[PDB]
Amino acid sequence: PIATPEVYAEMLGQAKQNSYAFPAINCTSSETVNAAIKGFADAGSDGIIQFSTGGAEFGSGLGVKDMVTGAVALAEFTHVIAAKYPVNVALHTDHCPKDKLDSYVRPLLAISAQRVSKGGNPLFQSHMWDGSAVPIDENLAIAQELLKAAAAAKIILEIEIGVVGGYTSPEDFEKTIEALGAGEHGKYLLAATFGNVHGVYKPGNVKLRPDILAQGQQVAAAKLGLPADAKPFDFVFHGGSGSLKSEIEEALRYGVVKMNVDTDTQYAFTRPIAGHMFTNYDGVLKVDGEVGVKKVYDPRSYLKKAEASMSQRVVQACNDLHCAGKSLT
Amino acid sequence: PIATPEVYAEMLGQAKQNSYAFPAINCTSSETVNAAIKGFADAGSDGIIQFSTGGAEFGSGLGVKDMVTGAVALAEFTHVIAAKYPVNVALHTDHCPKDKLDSYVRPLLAISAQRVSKGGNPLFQSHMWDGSAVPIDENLAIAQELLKAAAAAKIILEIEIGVVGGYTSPEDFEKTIEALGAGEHGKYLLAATFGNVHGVYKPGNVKLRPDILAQGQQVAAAKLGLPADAKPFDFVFHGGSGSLKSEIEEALRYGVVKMNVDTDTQYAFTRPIAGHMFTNYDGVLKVDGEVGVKKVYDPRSYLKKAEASMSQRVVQACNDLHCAGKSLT
Ligand SMILES: O=C(COP(=O)(O)O)N(O)CCCCOP(=O)(O)O
Ligand SMILES: O=C(COP(=O)(O)O)N(O)CCCCOP(=O)(O)O
Ligand code: NA
Ligand code: NA
Ligand code: NA
Ligand code: NA
Ligand SMILES: [Zn+2]
Ligand SMILES: [Zn+2]
Repeated sequence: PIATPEVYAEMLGQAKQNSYAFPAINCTSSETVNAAIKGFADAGSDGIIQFSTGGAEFGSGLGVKDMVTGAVALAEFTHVIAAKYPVNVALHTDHCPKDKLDSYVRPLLAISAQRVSKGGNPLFQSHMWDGSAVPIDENLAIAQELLKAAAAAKIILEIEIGVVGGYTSPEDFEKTIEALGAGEHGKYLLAATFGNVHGVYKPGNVKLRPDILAQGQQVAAAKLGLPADAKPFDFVFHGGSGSLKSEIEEALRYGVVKMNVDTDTQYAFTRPIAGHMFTNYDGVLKVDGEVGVKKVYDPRSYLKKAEASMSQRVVQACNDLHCAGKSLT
Repeated sequence: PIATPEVYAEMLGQAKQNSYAFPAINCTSSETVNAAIKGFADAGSDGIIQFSTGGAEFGSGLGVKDMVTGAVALAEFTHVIAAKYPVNVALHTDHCPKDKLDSYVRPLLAISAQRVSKGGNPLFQSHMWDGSAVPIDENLAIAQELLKAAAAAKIILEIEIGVVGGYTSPEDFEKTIEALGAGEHGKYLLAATFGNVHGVYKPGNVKLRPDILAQGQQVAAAKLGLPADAKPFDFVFHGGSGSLKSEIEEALRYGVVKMNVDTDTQYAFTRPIAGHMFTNYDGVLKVDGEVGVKKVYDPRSYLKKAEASMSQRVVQACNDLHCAGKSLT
């Protein structure tokens, strides 16, 4: 089923306590949502589906190109499908910068607040506010207003300090903790940047420093007069694709509960489609006067292959993040 | 918007009065539903989107493989999307033989009946019962029970007499009127077999006798005491793809209000994907130790081309059926 806010909070709480994390898989369509959930279910794991602004716009179709519509349509699809699986699936929206808040996060928050006031659950269980392109103080100020709105909709806010490419400071950690607290003001996830980069590159290109995360927890713990080993932040690891298994295990140790994967699942989806087209070249194309072969230009023939391949990569992520076999069900 | 039962009846009513017909486009996913509606909108036309048993199963994902779930999920997606377009889009389910009635049409009828009993609209505006593989008497006995159930849910039932390849008799037309009436017991669409075949083949292979439909109308009019130019039947034309201009135009004069298109839109969807993979072979594949090119293995890059190409084929079908520019809006 779709994770209720209570289940989602327990998912993240148990992951934090036990040092594992959930893959958050970017999805653009019915096929990729199906692939991601089957992946979670196959791994016996709960999981996160997320829609970027570009992904939501894509999902709304070329005739609409409206993020809210695409997000809502894909969410409504997902609510029906997820009901048929025993694992818990949370819906999340991915980076929303300042100039998109009004056209994406804020109206989605409103939709959920309306559902909640009627005694139901929010459509999405978390939304990301990405303010990494403005100064930390502006970012946190916007975060504080968004947190009030999110809390009323029973939604968890994710925020970003520092930049993801295509290294957060100790003082930034303190400001954040001073502004947002440890979650009394409502639960939030923190994407702090330790060298992470969107996309997949020749390995060794991207230099991760998970120790930045360790230091952030210590500084926050000290500010809050908590245990030295306390972990006041729930971290998010952006740019998960192409990461080393040892990088991942270290980040898990420091309180990463969510790791975003997009590029590697994109490659997994597309790879068997390219393969289908090449091996079936003379059935997918009408060649030498022939009319082609319906069985192979039927989109389901190759999209089922893409789906299965993407699921298998999701199962791999569940094992990399140690959430495999951990579904709260 | 999604067509309400009343505007669907009006769409079909005006199509019949004016000798035009709607494309009924088979869709399996968010991308194809988006392509189909964008096509209708581009043509200034209302339209029908349909889910086969296979399409619905695909839509539910490999981890579910359940027809009702698939149909319902795609339908909920489509309800959100269609609301953003001025044109009317009716949702239909295709081809359900006897052994699948209990797992597809009947359960879906109940879902819609529940929505209607609470004062809402049905989730689908029509469902097809395909009894072409049973004797006509058994066909019509099952149809009578379904039609009562369909009408109660404000849903149009489509039935098939005779057979779609992969030519209806005079008395079958009379039996059909005998069993189901002319719409007083609930509206239904009639797929009568005049030589239709599913799929696209070499020209001259499929030989249609559209005059069978003229004879069906004239014969039913006589048995009903109506004027000779009455058209008691609303006909559906199966095997639309790769059909000739002059047969379609002839069929439109005889009361065809719905033409199914599947194979041609599948080819249109796939063709640019194939092209993308070939021209981009060394970006969609990780070749010679390179990591590929994310901008071309991102599924959106080729799926947007697929969707646009499908929408253009849908626009063509609207032009061929003369419903282009006719949207009730
Ligand atoms: O951190 C990640 C994923 O990183 P990865 O792609 O390295 O796995 N994400 O936040 C996903 C990136 C989304 C980018 O937006 P578009 O839809 O316009 O491409
Ligand atoms: O009449 C038509 C279309 O005819 P066409 O394919 O010649 O355009 N249709 O009824 C659509 C074809 C049904 C598809 O069956 P599955 O997906 O369950 O395998
Ligand atoms: Na995110
Ligand atoms: Na967001
Ligand atoms: Na990455
Ligand atoms: Na055909
Ligand atoms: Zn990111
Ligand atoms: Zn058909």
